[PDB]
Amino acid sequence: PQETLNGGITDMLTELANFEKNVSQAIHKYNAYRKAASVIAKYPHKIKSGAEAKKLPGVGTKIAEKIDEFLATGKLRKLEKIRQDDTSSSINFLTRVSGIGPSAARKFVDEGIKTLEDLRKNEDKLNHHQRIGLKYFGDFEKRIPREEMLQMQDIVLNEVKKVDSEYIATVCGSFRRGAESSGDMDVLLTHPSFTSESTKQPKLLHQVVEQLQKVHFITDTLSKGETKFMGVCQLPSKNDEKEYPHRRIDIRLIPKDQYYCGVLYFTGSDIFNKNMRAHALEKGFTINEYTIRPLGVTGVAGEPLPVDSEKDIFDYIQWKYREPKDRSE
DNA sequence: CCGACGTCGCATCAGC
DNA sequence: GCTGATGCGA
DNA sequence: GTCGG
Ligand code: NA
Ligand code: NA
Ligand code: NA
Ligand code: NA
Repeated sequence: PQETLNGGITDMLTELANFEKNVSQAIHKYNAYRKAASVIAKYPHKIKSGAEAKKLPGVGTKIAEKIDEFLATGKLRKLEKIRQDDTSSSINFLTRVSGIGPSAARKFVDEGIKTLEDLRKNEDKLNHHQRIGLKYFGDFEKRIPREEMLQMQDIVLNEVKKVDSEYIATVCGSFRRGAESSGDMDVLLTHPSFTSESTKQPKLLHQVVEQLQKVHFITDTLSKGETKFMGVCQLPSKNDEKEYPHRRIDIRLIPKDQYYCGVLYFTGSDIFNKNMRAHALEKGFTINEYTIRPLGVTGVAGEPLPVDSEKDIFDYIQWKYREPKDRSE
């Protein structure tokens, strides 16, 4: 449907969502509003009343009431008021900086730090992650065209294979499903020498991050441990041409025996994962991001089943293998 | 009425 | 110093 | 805020 159908309603619900999360610190209310906005965004009809909307799963009495108010006046008194509140609007805004959550944002606003400029003047009060979030505030809010993602992938697959031709790397997320743009790059990494019961050699991930920094693809590090890296990268600039914006990239090292459950999971979509998990249970299986296990007649999960491919997972549950392209739900 | 609402790796805080 | 809790992002 | 046991 077109954003013009119920875009006013969905934007309203989404704005309310942020304030719940970033200001009132009510994560479940944040998710209730998003769920409502999502179900409405998918509704192929221009909503005429709150009652009509209440029929959708996730829209209850209160949101129905807010929709009625929005339809009759074109606005919502509570949202209008919070939008004008200097304190709340500032807290909400600061959370847009990666590394600054509801707590840090509240803390900053409390002591008078309300804008990016203010943050700029108070470096010593920002942890490492927050400094990077500030530094690339704008770049991080830009999406990544599929063409750039392909170029990013070329570099990641090439450097990884260069470190050890036995590594197996897979760029997941919506990009793997074929999306035209991405918000970041999610790379799942594995190596035959690493299994659930094998040595976790604290350098399989390090060696890959290192090479990527060596060829100057990775430019900054937000966090990095033995199994997960979260950083920033940037495609090499075309000589005599505008430089590419910095991008967020995460790299996860996963045991080989859990690699494919990981790829399926991190490929999504979220709606698809929910359905697949459902089908799995009714078929006597429990599927999480790590493994797939058989459920006994009493409900006791047995040992994880061997998975050597995504298809293996689909087979266990008697489901035809579906391309990432068709995993929208 | 009233609890659930995905979980977990990493960085950093809070307490001992 | 070490252990557990919290913040944060995904 | 919404759902549901
Ligand atoms: Na409803
Ligand atoms: Na943030
Ligand atoms: Na944010
Ligand atoms: Na080799």
